[PDB]
Amino acid sequence: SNAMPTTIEREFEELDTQRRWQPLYLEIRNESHDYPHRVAKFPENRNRNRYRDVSPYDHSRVKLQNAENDYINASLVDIEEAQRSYILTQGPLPNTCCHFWLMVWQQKTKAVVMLNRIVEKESVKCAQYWPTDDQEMLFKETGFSVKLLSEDVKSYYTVHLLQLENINSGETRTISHFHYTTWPDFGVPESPASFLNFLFKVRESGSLNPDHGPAVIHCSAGIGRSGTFSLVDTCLVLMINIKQVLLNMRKYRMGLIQTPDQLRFSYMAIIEGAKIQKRWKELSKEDLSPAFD
Repeated sequence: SNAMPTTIEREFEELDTQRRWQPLYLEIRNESHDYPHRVAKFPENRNRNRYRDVSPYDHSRVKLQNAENDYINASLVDIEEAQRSYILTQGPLPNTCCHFWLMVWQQKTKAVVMLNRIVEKESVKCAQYWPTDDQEMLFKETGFSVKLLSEDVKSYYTVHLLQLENINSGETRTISHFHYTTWPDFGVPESPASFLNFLFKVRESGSLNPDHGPAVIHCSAGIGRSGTFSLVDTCLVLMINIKQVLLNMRKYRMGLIQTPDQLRFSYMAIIEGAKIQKRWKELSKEDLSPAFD
């Protein structure tokens, strides 16, 4: 243990007392690398993109193997230095839920992390791409079905245990679907504890470990909340220059972290995380029935 505050804690104190979060965010925007995204912008892919100005780079886009059109709005975010990769994607469209599950199958993904609500400020942000009851959800276009096996309902998140079936091979895989239900669009989690309680629930499943394909992280556009989650997880693993880590992650997917408050939150979560999981759990008020047996 060091008495000297970390480079990160030093930065946080300056930025807070000098009120420089908006200017730092501006620097990150202007210093962000630009790469081609021609495939995203082929006319035949228009109905595969939720938003006109969030596209994957050609160099890091996830390809749908063996399909007439291999395009999905999804990016492989690779941080070798941390032995972490993630796929960050948009909320699937009604027409791209089939592509989403084909991607999950092909990439050997074990966890989906969903950070958005289906409807936010009266706008549909995501299709209902997993079941809400005991009914089998069929994706005929790609030959997958999804069953809800069980769910763990907490006060601000739900863990859905899903069975994904490749209906052609008959093979199945159980997928952990971690749904954060109280993280507002263009907003931040209620507290560092609430976010860290969630991230460590994901970690404690094994789904982020290298024996599995990359976890699929999404929100609405797959950059704001998804970028916050990935930035915090990547920095905790590396524990560092957070500004440089974010600019490197942005080389793989445009626009990660969408607000100055998301950047400040990322700092606070990393400083809380870098240190207790029982304190996070109680402070998160995750339990709907906290009564002792």
